[PDB]
Amino acid sequence: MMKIVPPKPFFFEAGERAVLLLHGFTGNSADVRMLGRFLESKGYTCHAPIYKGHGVPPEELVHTGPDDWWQDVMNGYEFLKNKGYEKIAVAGLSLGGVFSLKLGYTVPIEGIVTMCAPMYIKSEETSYELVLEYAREYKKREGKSEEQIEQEMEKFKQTPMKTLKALQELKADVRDHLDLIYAPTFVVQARHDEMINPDSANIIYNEIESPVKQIKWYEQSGHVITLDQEKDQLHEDIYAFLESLDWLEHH
Repeated sequence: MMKIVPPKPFFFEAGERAVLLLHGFTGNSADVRMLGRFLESKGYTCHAPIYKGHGVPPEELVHTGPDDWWQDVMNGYEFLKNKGYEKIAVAGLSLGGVFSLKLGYTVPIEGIVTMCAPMYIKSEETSYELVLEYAREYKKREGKSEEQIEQEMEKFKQTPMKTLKALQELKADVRDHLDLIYAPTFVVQARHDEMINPDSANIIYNEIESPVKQIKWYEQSGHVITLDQEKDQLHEDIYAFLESLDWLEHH
């Protein structure tokens, strides 16, 4: 057995334009680091928080939920503010996508990128499976026997996972609020998404009130689009998106 080293946030100082980067459920800042590195090379400052309960034992994760994770997201926004960045765009993977939309109708936001954010029901069973997968993998890495993983997996299944329905509640609430969003928005969806109902992206695209909005479909990617094989195209598209936004204080 072995302690597992938890993941850290990152802050890539470059220029006067700022982007908050938000990761997926059970993931961490690694989900968005390559995009961070790319945007930094184009002169964009980048902060990526970690949600509470993430990158730690699965028993610790199910003591957390979106009220906690929302607090890390808001803390990330405030972090860039306090370092002096006035205009902040936001870009999120999946769950990070949902928090980016939520940020859209809560605080001043230059632009939103939502990557494969769920809005329907496939999310509910695959979030459960994802949690089991993280758990087995974390248990393995810490070097536990198969029989001890099987024991601790059965116990994990039979103990409260209320975070899974809190997630569904977040999803519904953000969705019920989509028509409050006016900020320019880029919807990004993987065609062959086995984690969410991908029509979710039509939902987001259609129901926001943003005058400026775009949707792109990615035909060769799975759910985790930032780490899949079309990511370099995604880098470009997100960059072009940010370059098309305002970023200037008007008289």
